[PDB]
Amino acid sequence: LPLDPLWEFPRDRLVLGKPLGEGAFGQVVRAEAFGMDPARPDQASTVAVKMLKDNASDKDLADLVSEMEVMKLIGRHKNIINLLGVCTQEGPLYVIVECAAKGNLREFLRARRPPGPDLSPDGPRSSEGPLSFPVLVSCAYQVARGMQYLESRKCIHRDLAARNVLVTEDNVMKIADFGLARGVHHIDYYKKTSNGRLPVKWMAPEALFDEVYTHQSDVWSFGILLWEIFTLGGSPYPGIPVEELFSLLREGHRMDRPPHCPPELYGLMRECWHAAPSQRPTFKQLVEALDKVLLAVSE
Ligand SMILES: *C(=O)c1nc2c(cc1CN1CCN(C)CC1=O)CCCN2C(=O)Nc1cc(NCCOC)c(C#N)cn1
Repeated sequence: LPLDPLWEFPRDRLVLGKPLGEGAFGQVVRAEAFGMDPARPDQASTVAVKMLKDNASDKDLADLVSEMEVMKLIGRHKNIINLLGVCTQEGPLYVIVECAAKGNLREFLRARRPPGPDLSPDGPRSSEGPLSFPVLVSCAYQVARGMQYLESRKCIHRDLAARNVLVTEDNVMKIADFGLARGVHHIDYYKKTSNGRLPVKWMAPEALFDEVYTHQSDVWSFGILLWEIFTLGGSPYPGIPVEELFSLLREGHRMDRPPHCPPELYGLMRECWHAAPSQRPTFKQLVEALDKVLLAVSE
């Protein structure tokens, strides 16, 4: 690999720490960076490091190198996992990105579901869950903002889900893994992830049936993400096996309106799930529509 002085960071200024998980595109590892700001050489900062496994092919290297160059080109936005630096010299390939200490949005929501009535009343709010409606709207808005930026940078996140949206310490939404070479030509539509996810339930019809991805494919996926948000991490198409998902999509079946969800947002969901991709809202339109809702419920 060639030296890029613009993004190059001394590997000795990185202290790797407890792994965050591993997948087809390598492993993600939490780490501390010293002097990520060149103005303050000794200041510590908390980052995340993308790397390869011990069992990696030269294809896996090319894939990670690919993701590196993608992040170099897309630039900074508050609502995406930004590239901070890289380590390409005299050691293993480290791609240093931002950290999101609160984990992915799905787990974030599932951990903060309101207490069931089986718990005894203790305190003036003992029935008041961590998550309120305006905050849930804000999460949706932040994801839409970032996706609109990614679209303007001509980037198609072909898997957009609550699982791939990370939450910072300050409860800021950040889109992750938007530059992966996801290998769309060989998707096992039936295989379930180790945590039980069936990624096919986020795929737009033209992507699932015709292998076609556009920015409107992500708008569809964003519509599913909206469903995830207002079910507080619920699994889409509940109880429906992949085989039944196939025929239901061909009939044009859509998810019902989830409980405790206003018609304004289920409306946006159904707009994102329109058959013709040209009749789904753009990400710019989603931002504006979600903004009006957010402004309405905030005094
Ligand atoms: C940041 O590295 C970080 N991220 C996560 C956790 C902890 C930390 C760092 N950290 C903060 C303070 N605590 C007390 C100590 C500490 O180590 C733990 C929760 C989960 N984090 C996380 O998911 N970070 C994360 C993950 C990423 N990958 C997403 C896919 O997971 C494989 C990415 C990226 N990209 C960025 N951050």
